[PDB]
Amino acid sequence: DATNYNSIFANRFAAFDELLSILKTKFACRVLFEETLVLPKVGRSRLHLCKDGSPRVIKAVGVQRNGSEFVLLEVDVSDGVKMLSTKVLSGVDSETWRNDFEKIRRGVVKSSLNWPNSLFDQLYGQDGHRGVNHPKGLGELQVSRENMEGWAERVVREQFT
Repeated sequence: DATNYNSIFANRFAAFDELLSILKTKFACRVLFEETLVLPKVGRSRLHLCKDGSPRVIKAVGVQRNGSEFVLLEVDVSDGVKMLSTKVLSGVDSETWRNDFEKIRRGVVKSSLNWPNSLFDQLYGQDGHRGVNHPKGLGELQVSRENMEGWAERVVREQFT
């Protein structure tokens, strides 16, 4: 399914969407697009589904800040499976994003719900993507406004490499 299911799966991305709000208000970010897509079936394993039988999804967000663009990727782990980092993609070609994103979604499922980093390297270079760790205890016990802003800082910061 290539349909954008943003609003219907928004409950699963409560924290992540609060992060988007903070980037907009305190870190001069503009959101270019938000899309929430179903993960594809690959073989007979069932990681593309949640524990409850519903589709497991992935959210992509295009962001502009300080004259540069990046794309955030966030994998739905609402059923309590091991949380993935938030991917920050840079130098993303939007003219091929539709097809590339499709490869990425398949790579996530194929990698047993992990980022397909060899694919990311091929697509954007080793320096074209990085992971950002979620705030501690995200999913169990609410996260403070302080740590939410910290999360935002970690997303937009500059890397050594």
